[PDB]
Amino acid sequence: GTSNRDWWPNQLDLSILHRHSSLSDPMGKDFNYAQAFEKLDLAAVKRDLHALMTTSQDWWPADFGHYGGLFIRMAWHSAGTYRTADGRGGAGEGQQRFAPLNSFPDNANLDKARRLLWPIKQKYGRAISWADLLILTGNVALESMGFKTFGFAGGRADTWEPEDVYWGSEKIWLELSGGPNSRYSGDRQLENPLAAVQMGLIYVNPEGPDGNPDPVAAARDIRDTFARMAMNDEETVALIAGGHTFGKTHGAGPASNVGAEPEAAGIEAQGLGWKSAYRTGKGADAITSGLEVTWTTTPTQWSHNFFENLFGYEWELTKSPAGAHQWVAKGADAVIPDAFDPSKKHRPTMLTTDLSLRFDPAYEKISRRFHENPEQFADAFARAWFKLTHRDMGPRARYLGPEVPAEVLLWQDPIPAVDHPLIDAADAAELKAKVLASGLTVSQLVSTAWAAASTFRGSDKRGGANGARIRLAPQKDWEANQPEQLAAVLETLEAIRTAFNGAQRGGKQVSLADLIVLAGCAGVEQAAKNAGHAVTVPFAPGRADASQEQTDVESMAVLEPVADGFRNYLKGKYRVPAEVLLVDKAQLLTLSAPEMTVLLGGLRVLGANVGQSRHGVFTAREQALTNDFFVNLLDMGTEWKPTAADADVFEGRDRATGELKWTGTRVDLVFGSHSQLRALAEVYGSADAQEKFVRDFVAVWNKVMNLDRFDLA
Amino acid sequence: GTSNRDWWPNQLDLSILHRHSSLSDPMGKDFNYAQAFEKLDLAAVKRDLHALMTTSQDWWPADFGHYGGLFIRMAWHSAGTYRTADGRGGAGEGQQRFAPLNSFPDNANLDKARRLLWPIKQKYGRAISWADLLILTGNVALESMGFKTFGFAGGRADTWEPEDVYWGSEKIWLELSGGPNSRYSGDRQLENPLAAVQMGLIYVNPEGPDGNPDPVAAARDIRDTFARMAMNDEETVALIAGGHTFGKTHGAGPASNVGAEPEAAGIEAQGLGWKSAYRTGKGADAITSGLEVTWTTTPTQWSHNFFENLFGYEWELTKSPAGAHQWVAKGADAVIPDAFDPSKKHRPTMLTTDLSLRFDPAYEKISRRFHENPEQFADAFARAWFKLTHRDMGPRARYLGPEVPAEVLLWQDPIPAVDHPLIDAADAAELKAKVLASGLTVSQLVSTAWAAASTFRGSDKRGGANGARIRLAPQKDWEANQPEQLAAVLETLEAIRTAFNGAQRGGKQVSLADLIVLAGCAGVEQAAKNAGHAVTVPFAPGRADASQEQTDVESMAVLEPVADGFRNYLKGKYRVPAEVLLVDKAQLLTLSAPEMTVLLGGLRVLGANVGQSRHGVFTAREQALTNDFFVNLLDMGTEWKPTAADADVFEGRDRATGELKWTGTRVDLVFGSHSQLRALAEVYGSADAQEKFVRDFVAVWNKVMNLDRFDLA
Ligand code: HEM
Ligand code: HEM
Ligand SMILES: [Cl-]
Ligand SMILES: [Cl-]
Ligand code: NA
Ligand code: NA
Repeated sequence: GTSNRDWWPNQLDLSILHRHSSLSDPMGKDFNYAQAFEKLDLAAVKRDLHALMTTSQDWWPADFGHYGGLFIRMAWHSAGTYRTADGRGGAGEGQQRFAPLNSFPDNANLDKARRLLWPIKQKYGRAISWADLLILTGNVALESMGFKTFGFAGGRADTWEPEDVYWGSEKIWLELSGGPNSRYSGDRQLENPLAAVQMGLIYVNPEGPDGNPDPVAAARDIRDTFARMAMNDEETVALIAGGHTFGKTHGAGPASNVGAEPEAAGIEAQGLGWKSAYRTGKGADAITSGLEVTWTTTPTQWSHNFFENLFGYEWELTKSPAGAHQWVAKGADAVIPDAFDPSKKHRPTMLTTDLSLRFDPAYEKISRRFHENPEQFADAFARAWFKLTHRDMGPRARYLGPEVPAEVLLWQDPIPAVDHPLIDAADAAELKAKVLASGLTVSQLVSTAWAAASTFRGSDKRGGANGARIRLAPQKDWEANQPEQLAAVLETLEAIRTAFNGAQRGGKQVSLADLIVLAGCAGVEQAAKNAGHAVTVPFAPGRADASQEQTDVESMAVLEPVADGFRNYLKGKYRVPAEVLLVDKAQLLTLSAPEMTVLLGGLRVLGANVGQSRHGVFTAREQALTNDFFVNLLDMGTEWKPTAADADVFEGRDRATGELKWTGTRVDLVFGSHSQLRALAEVYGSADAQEKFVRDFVAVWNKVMNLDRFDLA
Repeated sequence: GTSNRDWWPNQLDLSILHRHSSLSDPMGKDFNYAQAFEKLDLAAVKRDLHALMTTSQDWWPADFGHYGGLFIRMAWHSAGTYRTADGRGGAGEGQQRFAPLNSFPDNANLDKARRLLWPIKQKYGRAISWADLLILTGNVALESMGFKTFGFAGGRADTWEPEDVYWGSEKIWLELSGGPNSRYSGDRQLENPLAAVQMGLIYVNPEGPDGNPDPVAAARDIRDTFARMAMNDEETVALIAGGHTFGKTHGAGPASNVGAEPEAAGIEAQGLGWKSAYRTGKGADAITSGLEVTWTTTPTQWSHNFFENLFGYEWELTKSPAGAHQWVAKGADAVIPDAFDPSKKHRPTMLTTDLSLRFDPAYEKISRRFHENPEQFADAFARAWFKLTHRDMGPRARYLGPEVPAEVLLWQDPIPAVDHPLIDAADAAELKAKVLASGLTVSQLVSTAWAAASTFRGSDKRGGANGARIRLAPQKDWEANQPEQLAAVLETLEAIRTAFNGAQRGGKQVSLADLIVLAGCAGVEQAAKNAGHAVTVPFAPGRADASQEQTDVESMAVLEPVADGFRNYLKGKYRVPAEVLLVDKAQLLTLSAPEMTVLLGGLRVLGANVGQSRHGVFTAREQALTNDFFVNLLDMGTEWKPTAADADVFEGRDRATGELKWTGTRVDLVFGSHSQLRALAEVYGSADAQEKFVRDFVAVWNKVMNLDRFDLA
């Protein structure tokens, strides 16, 4: 069946904005997962998980009689797809159970892990999501094997279809670099937003870069991919060495024995994959990665044996039974237990990427300190495990249950608690009047609030206007934010704030985070008034102001908009066309297509463009809230052509006289070109639509202002 | 970006069930198009359309000063995609304005026609849909040119995204038959459900079959495609000769001058396509099809000149200026006006497919009758034009506005008016109890109601339980409907009906159509009670009983289910896997994936399978409404293998003992295989889900019972 994608493989895809509809969700429209989880008997679920660790099933027998290592790897892979560049991937949506991640080669035999958890899932039902279950099982695995975790939060609601993530352009699983769709260029530079080295891997290749078994060069890949997953050197060494304290790899025979991944398997496989023709196909004969390495002398117990082995032996290159590159300890005795036969022992072995922890000079120093101070190792691994498994959960207000750690961590982008009465409706009216009397213009107020609120992304629930981080480094210096203009607005608003707060009694005060938002609302109200409409814009107080010391400047950098079609902004020239970047931004903002459309058309006429660009400003009454963008965009009286100087800027001329009427970018004109977007533009550009336009605009403005308001959930 | 469809091009596609979400719709949740249309000033719209017909725009000048022919072609193409096999295509959703139809080669330059209508669309806004406007425009064209139409109904609500239709498997536009993805086999047999001869055409190739200019052979393609669009010989001749009374074709120069179709064009083209480098690119220089034929001596006026020319000349094969095969009148004078130069005239010309109407012996008889009796022609054309443009609109109850024809036509599948009081809630209770006391079983009651209601398809809004056509030919003899079993049920129900109606006063009576549905309701309630659960299944009376004489048996044939996964039924062996046919059925029933899942699981355990097959009956308490299908399907204690006899039937055996527990088809086991459907099955298979399962099952049962109830809209 030939599809629209087949005919026009480069037209824009809007289906990403309409995922996760109430249509595909089996739960009712009023289901609230937080409320269900809060009633779960978490202690009961943990008991069951503890029992499961040593209840071996014959269809995938437990190594050493204990599933703990398999489960830790399942949890680490669940979390391990996370990229800081867009916040996509991670454990927070349980996406390991859907395509493509359920069939990524690095996720081989994790299908067995998840199927082992079905009886507990079934027993507790909607009160524990798959997403939370995958992480909780990893924690219980650690605890059962003697490692005290730092804590656990529930609240990851399940999702019901695949997320649309760009995992790369390669058309071959595991393709090495330099191909027609290479994710590398230059001096081993990984393309943004990717955080893994090959299609179908979590982070790096365990044999070494493109399969070359050089621990030093592997270390560079480890550092880069881990930093693109929000982890620094200390955290990276702690996580790899901590994880490889447990369990083993699987490579008992040639890989050619392993059959189709789950999404390719026959219907009789009932959702499992990688069926192996090698001997019994499981247990002692398992093939997962193709490597055959067991790290410690007690693989089912927390120990300090990883760094004792790493440093206590010299290492020789060898091959696994499947032909993969790995390392064996020179002159060692057979001290490592076999997973199934008590009469067999094995020499210590390591992966290339484990040896990175010793032969990279920066890692070596941390590794040595961990070897000499095992309590430092344990603490670091516990903290890092918590961060790994919660990094995509968003503000601490979303954390549920009795095991949430009290300690506030910097990577959580913490917001102080509010400890004073909030402003009421009369106070809001008084503050809006002050803002409008100060001389701040509609353009300035809308631009500033937009800048503050639109850093939110629903992928990891970072960003938004709570915190007033727009006043701090680095947001106050971002080019998209117009630093000089922004400074002048913030000085004015800070003076309003100070004057209001200083006149109060009874502890009442307004945050700058709330005032920025409130001021934007006043601009929208004033713009409606300019167009002859009496409109009230909803506002919810309660934001607090974070400090600079609570704002990690390096972690904030990934939130910088380098493309923001809602302000007609593009920081540089990119290979991806700007309308694709607009839809990507709309997805991160949680906007539907109708919402994106109404929002952009209104922001254009309110003066929200960076630099006051006239691109897309299709009105003679700027700063008035009208549907003029749509009416003028769709006027067949205007003909459009790309300019000679710049093919991504277009001129709109009167068709009869040739006179220049407007200019526009690709983001502006896509609304008059794409057949679905133009159908939406036509509704808002119709003669019966002015009031609809206004009311839909206020709704989506308010939505954006509230995106991070999990304190009101 | 590599997608799941790239990796697993044969996995099942569920996204067709989640189109049309509230996410993609710009109108509010409460928007009701019928209420908007009912207050449209339809007379004022028509006056504006009438003025438009002779108001030429210089960016697409009007032929002969009149856009009427262009607009008739536009309307005919909007309607002309309809296929009776699945009811897909047609004018009823305005899909001409979306991909791919907006860019079908046969739709070339209808982008200009739609653009001409934007000022009118814009003026009347949400009170006239694009879908309705396209048809209305063709009617006003006809009327302005002196043709009396049969009438017009509004009510086609706009849609906001492309429908997923299988248009064929060819990967090249207009590919000739016989290629690697040929839609023909055997002796020129077109594959179901297609109704056109080449990818990107409406019906046939105007040059002749695969370009061979033989009118006799062309006639065969015309008859077959038009029959597959629900038109017979009389209607086919009336429509082709009627349409070609007006306007002209466009082929002024070589086709290589014409550029990209709209979906491929640059963003500056603002939704238009086919831009032509030939001279002025428009008007006198237009190229659309590549043919250059003008049929009559008055192309802007209704006449009987088409048949006067067809029969009053002999015809010679020639070529257009673009090199296409066409025909010219031997020895003729230049009597046809030129479209732009009043000093030029032309000889009469014809397409190959026009000459079919004289050289096919069956068409020739009708064409001669039309020639000698042009009043017969006019009436046939007007009726056929109404049918063409309304054939996918559904029951007459959906027809809106002041020009609906009063005449009831057989093709409407008409439902008699109800002229008596309806049963009330207490009557419904009395009838349910009588049904249950008669000895009819849950299985019989469920199966019969299912059979009656599930003929509905949302593609053309035909079928459903209204009418009680299950008791008539041909439904009563369809194999899926289990004719002998069905006859026994209907006799019992008819006795109940007769007794209840004979005891009433005041004219109150119950239809058999209502009673069939009510009796199914009683079966579902009794199945719930069998499982220990008291529920009331909603029921809405007001169906009426149609007669045999009001039922076209040949038109009803396309509604026969040859595949119905909800009854585990496949009439024969098909190339398309059965799970794909289940999702197709679910789409036609308007079901989401969750709805499909719950419904199937419940039908399995109620005894709804055809023939009482045990396939998928994963319960030891058949006729009790439980979630046993899901609990048993998902139990990892059971291992599944295809049988030796039949690779599409699977045995579920105890994993430890080998004992046979169940048998299943592909339709049953896809719910334990596909990663999205398994996620759904897991919710209903959970230990907390019994209440949920029952409530969702009752809800989707009731939805199916009401699919054709546009009297309650
Ligand atoms: C450079 C990063 C890493 C690389 C290249 C890597 C590589 C791998 C490979 C190849 C296996 C074998 C899979 C198989 O054949 O069964 C594996 C196993 C495992 N990894 Fe890692 N790993 C990395 C980081 C992590 C991290 C951060 C953790 C957890 C904190 C982790 C925990 C585990 C555990 C517990 C196992 C054993 C699984 C079993 O017992 O079944 N590893 N690792
Ligand atoms: C065998 C069936 C048919 C064939 C192969 C066919 C073919 C065509 C072609 C090739 C053109 C010229 C396109 C262009 O170059 O502009 C066209 C024009 C047109 N056809 Fe048909 N047609 C068929 C049936 C119909 C039917 C059923 C109607 C309406 C009742 C219709 C009404 C029109 C009109 C009015 C035009 C003139 C358009 C203009 O003036 O711009 N045709 N036909
Ligand atoms: Cl994701
Ligand atoms: Cl359709
Ligand atoms: Na994420
Ligand atoms: Na249809």
